[PDB]
Amino acid sequence: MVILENSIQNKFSAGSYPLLWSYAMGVGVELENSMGGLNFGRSYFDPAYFRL
Amino acid sequence: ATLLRSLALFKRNKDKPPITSGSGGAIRGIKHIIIVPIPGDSSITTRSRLLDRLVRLIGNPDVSGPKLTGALIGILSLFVESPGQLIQRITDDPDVSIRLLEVVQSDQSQSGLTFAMEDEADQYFSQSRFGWFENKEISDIEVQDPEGFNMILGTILAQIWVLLAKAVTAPDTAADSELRRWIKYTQQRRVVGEFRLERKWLDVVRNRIAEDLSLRRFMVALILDIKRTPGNKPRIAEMICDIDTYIVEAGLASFILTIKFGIETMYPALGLHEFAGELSTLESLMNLYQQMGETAPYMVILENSIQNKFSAGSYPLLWSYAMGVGVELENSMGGLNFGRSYFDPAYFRLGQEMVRRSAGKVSSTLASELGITAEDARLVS
Amino acid sequence: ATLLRSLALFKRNKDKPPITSGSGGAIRGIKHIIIVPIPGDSSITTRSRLLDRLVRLIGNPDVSGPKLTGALIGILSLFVESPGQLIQRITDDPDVSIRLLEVVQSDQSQSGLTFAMEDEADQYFSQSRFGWFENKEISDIEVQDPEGFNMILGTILAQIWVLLAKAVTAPDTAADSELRRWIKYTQQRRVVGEFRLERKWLDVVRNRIAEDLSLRRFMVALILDIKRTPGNKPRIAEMICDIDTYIVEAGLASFILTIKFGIETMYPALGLHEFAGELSTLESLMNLYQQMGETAPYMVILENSIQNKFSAGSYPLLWSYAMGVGVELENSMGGLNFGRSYFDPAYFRLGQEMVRRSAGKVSSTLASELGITAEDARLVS
RNA sequence: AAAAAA
RNA sequence: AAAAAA
RNA sequence: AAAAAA
RNA sequence: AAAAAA
RNA sequence: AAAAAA
Repeated sequence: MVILENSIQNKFSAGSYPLLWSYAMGVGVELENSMGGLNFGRSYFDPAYFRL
Repeated sequence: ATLLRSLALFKRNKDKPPITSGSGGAIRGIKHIIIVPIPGDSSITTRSRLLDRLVRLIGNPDVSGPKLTGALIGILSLFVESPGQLIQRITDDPDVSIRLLEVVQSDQSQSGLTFAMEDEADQYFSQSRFGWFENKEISDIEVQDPEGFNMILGTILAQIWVLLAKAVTAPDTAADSELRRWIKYTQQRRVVGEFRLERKWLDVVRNRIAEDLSLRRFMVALILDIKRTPGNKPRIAEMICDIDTYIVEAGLASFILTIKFGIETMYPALGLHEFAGELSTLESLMNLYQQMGETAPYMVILENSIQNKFSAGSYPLLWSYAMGVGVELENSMGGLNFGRSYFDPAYFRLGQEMVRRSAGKVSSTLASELGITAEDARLVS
Repeated sequence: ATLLRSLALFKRNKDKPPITSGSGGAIRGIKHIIIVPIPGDSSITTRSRLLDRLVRLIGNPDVSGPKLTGALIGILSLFVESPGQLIQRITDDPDVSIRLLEVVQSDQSQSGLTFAMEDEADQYFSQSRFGWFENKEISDIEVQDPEGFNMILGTILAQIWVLLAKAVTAPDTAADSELRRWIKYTQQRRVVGEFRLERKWLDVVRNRIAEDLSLRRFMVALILDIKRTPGNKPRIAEMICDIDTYIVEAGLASFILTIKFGIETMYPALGLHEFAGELSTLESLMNLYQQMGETAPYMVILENSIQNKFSAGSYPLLWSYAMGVGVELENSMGGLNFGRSYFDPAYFRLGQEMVRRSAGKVSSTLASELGITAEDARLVS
């Protein structure tokens, strides 16, 4: 849906769940040596949750 | 016991919209004609030159009211083949009769377009006050290849459809935000980056969309027609149905938000009796929001009669509570203006403190779902 | 009876840190960009030449503030593969946005490095005032074998991480002490002995680490990331986690020391009522010291807000007592400066005399542990 | 804020 | 209302 | 929009 | 009526 | 009969 640029890849965007996204950003940095290379920088990032 | 069943039926018909049987043609608006220039032929050269003349048509101060309305409807439908059939499909408006004149290119005319009539045409289509693209190295956008037209058309329409998101709610505030969506479509390579219109051009459109109702009815009701297209859409429609997510509930953010933070978080300060009735008001508006159908999220773009019913004044305490919850839980909602005559700040700080007291305080209505022990709940605190 | 239980809960929430629920993006610092040059490629030749240019970059007077900050962060992360992923992992700072530019080697450049841009690069990287290695027979450290780089990198980093131990507490006094740690790593054959930097080079770094906070937050928070590495560390990380023992509680020596000599020695001059409340203040700060977590020993490197709470002014009598005990029991603590406006020398000499009176005076709270007789206690006296 | 710590 | 608190 | 995946 | 949302 | 309600 994001290769095709579908209209409802805005709906799976992390802005509708920005706290639970940041939490799962916080979990996945330690549990992957790969996800350390993931860029995740958005205007809704909420780093308080990320360190929780 | 039988009081509460009588109470529940009493509250749901109070919110229930009156069933619209109809007055049989009794109440009909006086119709004013709106001059909509639609390209005469399918060929790209005509579409391109009409898009060139309509873009600079809008910028000048001289253009009147419905001349600016028809020029906007003239370019909001250039992306389809046969734009004339698109307009008559959409206009269910009582206040507006669209008369739409075909426009063919010409050799002898000063503008280069005639009406299918050479001097009446340039009288329709025609230096600091003229609005144009913000880099003045570009004078004419007339192109020949159709994908060069289809990219220069979406570059214009993605700067007009983003205005509808914040035209009735925050015109003054809006210019900060539609540059973020412009970065979104430039980095997605949806739009061409050098063709950004002036803010002076967009302030003519934005103060037009805010002013008249007949343009907002057209712009909403074609989005609802873009959404219904079954297959993969054409690439302008798949962009207009991308901007619409910024227009869906554009102005119900005292109701969508309250539900998101008041109802859904389920802090223990909903078993207050002070809220026990304003949940039942708010459970009817949730049932009413699909009773209104698919035109429900646009009820404040369209200025519908029952966006007074989703106003926060009918539940002013449970609104203020969900204002108190949502200030801490969003770094975005700190920028939300919420100032009303029914604000009740006593409740707002009761809703602020429920976020702060239950910081590391894993619930009881979701711990049985997982199996959280007292060993595990202390680790979160 | 019920007064003392109310008193114990009153004192522990007075020391208890306020639970940080958060202001939802309300208080955000204005971010200044810091130019961090990170090597473009994994190959040793680039790492070596960038280390060569960043070492002499620091010495010159011309370098500004954050240019010196990014050059230090540029070499404090050269020991990892992919230094770019290390920086973004660590910087949780609100005041600083790290933009980090990759640096690749070149044939045509004057410095020998370009940015992945050949004149902007040497404008970034470029005689008595220049700081360098103290033996001027060495001009260029560029090496090719990677263990010759890994030894010349640890020789530089073991002279920068030792500065953090005594940068905020004793900058003037410090130069006497980091030569002792330099002897420690030279005799352990951790560092290369001939590559000792000037004191003039180190005074640029030490007066930088003392000045800005954003460099001390990076240096602490990567040490806390070095410490978490599960297996055997890389040999620079196992050296950075060797220097950190000199940084753990680097400035809480009015609290760590008081506990060591006041509380732990358990002389009979703790049953004074003059101390009976300042034990209860100090038993909360011991419980608070793991409530702060693993960032507790660095609370005065980081200039945390609650290193005022571990200050000796809240227990000024029991501090002075443990100053009196620790002067005789250490030939090292005679060099400790302890001069404050709350010193109370009456107590200090009461704590000096408890060491002197009970010289050969084996206790009663540890004699029952062993079974010391009056025959045996006279032999110690 | 201050010492010492292979 | 009063002091001291890197 | 971002990572990794015989 | 107000915020944010690849 | 009384208020408030984009």
